[PDB]
Amino acid sequence: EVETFAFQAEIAQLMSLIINTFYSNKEIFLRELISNSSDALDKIRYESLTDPSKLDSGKELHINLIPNKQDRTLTIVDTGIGMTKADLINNLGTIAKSGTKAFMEALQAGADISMIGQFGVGFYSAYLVAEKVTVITKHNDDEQYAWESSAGGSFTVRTDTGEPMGRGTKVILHLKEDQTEYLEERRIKEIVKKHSQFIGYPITLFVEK
Ligand SMILES: Cc1ccc(F)cc1C(N)=O
Repeated sequence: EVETFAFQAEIAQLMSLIINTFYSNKEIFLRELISNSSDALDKIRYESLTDPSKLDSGKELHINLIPNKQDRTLTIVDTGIGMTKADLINNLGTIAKSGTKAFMEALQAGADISMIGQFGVGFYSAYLVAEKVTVITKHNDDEQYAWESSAGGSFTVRTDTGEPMGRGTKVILHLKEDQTEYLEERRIKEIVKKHSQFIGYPITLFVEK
């Protein structure tokens, strides 16, 4: 059972701008997704300070980067607070409408796309490198869900019957054919060292056979 939703017009406009604007510095998508994972990990950590049972779904707080050249996917996994179904539908827990408005004004006022994270909509930078994004998520207060979009104005939400996650979020980037450099170990290592060297959670880059 799959539900299909329209993006709000402003979010569709943001995604088309990200997809259609010529901009070579695409690597910042990974910084933005790792920063989102760090924010989600901070949230479950804070909740656990006064209620340790919040970590019954998993005590480890970490970020995994999983490249798969056979599937042409880069997956960013975190054990953060996750997202409810309502969060997913509401632009993946962001204030994306007002964030997009602030971002697009900054662009005609001298800012550039690499600054997207300052406006709370860094998730959508995934579409710099991905033709399709799948988000698997599990929040303590809801069931496991799969969000997915290939842009084009719509996204889907369904209950996820896949591998149980415990708690957190998995962002699966189905990479564009010409963006496979982001599956190479040395390229991922370089980006993490350049942009994410001070993230306060272990970032583990998985290797492939
Ligand atoms: C350069 C760029 C790419 C994508 C985007 F969404 C915005 C911009 C910008 N800085 O105007």
